[PDB]
Amino acid sequence: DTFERTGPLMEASSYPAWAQQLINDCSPAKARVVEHELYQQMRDAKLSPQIMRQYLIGGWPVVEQFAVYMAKNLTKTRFGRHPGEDMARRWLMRNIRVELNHADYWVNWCAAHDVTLEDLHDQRVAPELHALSHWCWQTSSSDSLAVAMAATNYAIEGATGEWSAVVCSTGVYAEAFAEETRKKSMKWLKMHAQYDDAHPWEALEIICTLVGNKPSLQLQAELRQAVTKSYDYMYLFLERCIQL
Amino acid sequence: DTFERTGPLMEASSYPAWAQQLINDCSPAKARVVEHELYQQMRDAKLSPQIMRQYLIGGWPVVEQFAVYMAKNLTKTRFGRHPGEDMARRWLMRNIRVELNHADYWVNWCAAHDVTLEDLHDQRVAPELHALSHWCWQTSSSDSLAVAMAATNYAIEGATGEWSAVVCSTGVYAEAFAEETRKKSMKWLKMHAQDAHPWEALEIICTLVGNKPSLQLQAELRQAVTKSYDYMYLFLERCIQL
Amino acid sequence: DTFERTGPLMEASSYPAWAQQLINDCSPAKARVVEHELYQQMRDAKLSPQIMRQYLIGGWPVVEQFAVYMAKNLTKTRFGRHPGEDMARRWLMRNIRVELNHADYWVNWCAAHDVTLEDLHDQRVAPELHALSHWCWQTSSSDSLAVAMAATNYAIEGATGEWSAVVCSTGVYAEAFAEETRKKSMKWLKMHAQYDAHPWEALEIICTLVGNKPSLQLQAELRQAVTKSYDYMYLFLERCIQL
Amino acid sequence: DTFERTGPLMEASSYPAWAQQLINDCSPAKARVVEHELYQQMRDAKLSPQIMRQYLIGGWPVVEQFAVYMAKNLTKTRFGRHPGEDMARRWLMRNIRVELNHADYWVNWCAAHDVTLEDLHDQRVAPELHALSHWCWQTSSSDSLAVAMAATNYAIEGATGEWSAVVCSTGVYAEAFAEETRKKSMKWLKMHAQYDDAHPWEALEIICTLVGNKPSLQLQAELRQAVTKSYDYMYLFLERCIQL
Repeated sequence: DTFERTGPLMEASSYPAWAQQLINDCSPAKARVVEHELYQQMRDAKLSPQIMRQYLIGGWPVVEQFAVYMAKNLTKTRFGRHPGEDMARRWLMRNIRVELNHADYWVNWCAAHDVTLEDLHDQRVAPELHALSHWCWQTSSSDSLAVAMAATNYAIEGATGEWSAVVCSTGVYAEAFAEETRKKSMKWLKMHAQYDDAHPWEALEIICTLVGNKPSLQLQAELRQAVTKSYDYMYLFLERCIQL
Repeated sequence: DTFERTGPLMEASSYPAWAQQLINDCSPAKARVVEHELYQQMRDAKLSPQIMRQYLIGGWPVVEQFAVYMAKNLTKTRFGRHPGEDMARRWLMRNIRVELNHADYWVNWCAAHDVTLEDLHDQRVAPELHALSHWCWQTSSSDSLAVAMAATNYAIEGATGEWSAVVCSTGVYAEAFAEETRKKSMKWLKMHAQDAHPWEALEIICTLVGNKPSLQLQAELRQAVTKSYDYMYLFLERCIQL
Repeated sequence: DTFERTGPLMEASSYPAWAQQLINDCSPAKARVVEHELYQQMRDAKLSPQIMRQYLIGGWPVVEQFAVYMAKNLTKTRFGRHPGEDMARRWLMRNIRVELNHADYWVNWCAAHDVTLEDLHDQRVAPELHALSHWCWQTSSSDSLAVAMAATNYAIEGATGEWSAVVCSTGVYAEAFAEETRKKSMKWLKMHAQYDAHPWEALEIICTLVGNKPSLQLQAELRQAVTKSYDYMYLFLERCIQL
Repeated sequence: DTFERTGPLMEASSYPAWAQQLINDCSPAKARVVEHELYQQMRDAKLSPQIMRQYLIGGWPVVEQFAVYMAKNLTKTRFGRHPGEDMARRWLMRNIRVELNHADYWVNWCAAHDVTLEDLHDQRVAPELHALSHWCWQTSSSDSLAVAMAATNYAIEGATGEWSAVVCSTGVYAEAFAEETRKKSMKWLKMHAQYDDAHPWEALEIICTLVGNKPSLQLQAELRQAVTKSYDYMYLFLERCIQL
């Protein structure tokens, strides 16, 4: 049967029971990322420039290609075919524009840590760190619109908002930068920490409208595995950086 | 060598000599479309509802997928690789958002002529009319960024702006609609007549190819632009045959 | 419900009723192509070198990219997902190899009519003639495996076999070529006229994928895809003969 | 300038200096995979069924989609455009047919270790093991013909031939299976180990013909990074199975 949200957008209770189950099943994998030691050290301006460097260089591929993932998912949509598809169409068209200067913001954050655009092109980091980007590519290329959006717009942007909030929570990290260049350097983190917390809930609403209230157990497992894969690749990336 | 625009954006004289030559070479093919009898009849509210119906239904595939072409072209870009690529990246990201309600505007124009969304899905028109959309798909899928933009954002949107202006030029066509629904029905045409969009695309194409592109690339660019105009002309000829 | 062919491969009666209905519904569009004046003139070695030239140059894009259309279709398959998908997997992997020298054969046929490989690259022909290739591209890129194969492997290869047979039916066209270079020049036509199971295998794969009771909406897509391929062929022929 | 092979196909000395340099630079990464402890244990029929299970399930995605990677590469070719492109066109068309029963052979090997086709679909393994398949997808999708063949036909197949030979080298592993079903179970390994050791050399020749004798340092680095990434993801997969 068809899903239509009745309750408030940012309450798990407003979504179908299978979706609530998915949120609970994937919560430990999300926690591993959000509560990670790396972000706690970064927050407190105690994170080694060696780790910071690997983080900033390795993190670039997903940052650079985010709108390309979204553009690939948009090519899956058709007008007036399904209500979920029409929501996805509109939302992806709106949010591709939002990502406009995000790559430039990352380059600016990098510059504050003496990471050049040339460093971002060269990608002289452990291949392990590129796994998330390859996964984002494949899902947005070949998986269903719902599975693909669960993996990228829901899982990545959801976790990103939570850990960037952790990193900005004390103000210690920001105080470590010069007053004059602070705004420019902290821009990428401020956008993701001070951006509508509704964002992943909008994504989840679209996913549920696409799959409906009674999806197959096979589709449920595919959705659970896609979300978990994104969180797990994010955790493995963090673990690899902290190993240095 | 590298291209950098000096002169005003909407003057042919501001672009490399090969581009000016391309504009002159493709101008008769553009004229066949813009000066077409169909738009002159539509302008004067003298176009048969039979032709109008085929036009509205057949025209839907390019309208519906226009943002999908731009999305496909965006996937060809990478950050900080080339100045032309960085312009294309930004421009495509901005203009995908611009096409948000364009499909809804087309559905609204259709509704004024009793063409339903179901009619648009069914596509019970001559397959000839779908050729432009198939060309758009292929070029934006497999051709270089410059070539694909030359055929879509430059050729299609360029010609579209010119013929929609012709259609709106007298006010006769708008007066034919009911006062109550007039604004809603005329919206798609009004959005396209009211244009720097084709010129911005030329600038990107020129920054991508440079001042001295290969003769093979020049021919590919000329053929792509001509193919878009020619498919538009053949679409118009097919509609007027009914 | 699931489809399993019991009857002979090359009889319409061996397929589901909806498929038989599709064959009858698309037969007039196929006939326009196969029974076309161009092939009748070519068969009798009476076709103007001017038309022959446009034909050979314009026909190149679909010939050159036919295995690419298959390769794109193969990317839509997964192992052990569906019986129809497993048949498509195997069949496309086998038939991509079959198309190996087909482009070289076309270049050789072209040479006999003073059409160079440079001519094929330049594509100095009416843009109308490229419509089939653009359609093949889109359907093999974005349509479902069944719809895409119906438009390429079924409709194109099916019609191609029938009109190449018409062209070779008298022996007049072959006799027009020099004895010494005849075999090399006639190779592309020989490979499509003398080789007729390919479209049936494609029809079998399509019916196995969609089953015995496909939706009316899916049936209509299948019908439209097959008709579009035949109609673009017909328009290509009409454009050629106008010259 | 244009490359044309003069010397024997299976000698590094027959290829341009940059290609010889690439072979030497990627040899340690290839060695980590081929000389891996997992294959040595498997060869001697001493590998834990727990590890063997993860191996067989996790290895399935690249095996299942190998022909799809090649098919994607074939779509990048055009006839009579470049000599290297014409060689690639022919070679991919021939070798897609070769992969016909390879997935069925893997399913048969899996059956001998009580791994069902359902297990292969479910993929209830560590997400780390899927990284090679995601990389294979992305490269075959968005990288150049040369870079994607270097990563798949050259790197993956080249290493596969070498480690499958290691696994079959003693006969101990084969003797561990029942006489009656041995041929059916060992088929995937036997096909890869017995295959003309010249297949990656065929691929290396095409890559060299595509890029020429004087490719840019940027293209050389791209080729080196692609080959290394494939070997590294292979190594990480092996390390993950052996951890269990």
